[PDB]
Amino acid sequence: GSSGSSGMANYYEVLGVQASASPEDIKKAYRKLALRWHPDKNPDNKEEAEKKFKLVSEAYEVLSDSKKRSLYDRAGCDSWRAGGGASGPSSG
Repeated sequence: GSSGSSGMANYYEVLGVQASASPEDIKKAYRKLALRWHPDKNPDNKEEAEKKFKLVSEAYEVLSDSKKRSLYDRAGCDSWRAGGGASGPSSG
């Protein structure tokens, strides 16, 4: 028994594209990816592939969308901790 996992996986990485990528590239890439990381296509390891299948699909949407993509981007590398840049607290 053990607690669930957070993930710590970069959507862009999973798919294999850049942030400045087009909304068409990600789509075409995903589709093909799904089959590539497909469990049925991989006899040796079925489960291992399955997981990837869900990821390639999950991210595909996260980016495909404008809100999800922007939200994920604005966040940055780390998601748990946002405030991690140039220290300079100022109010007015």
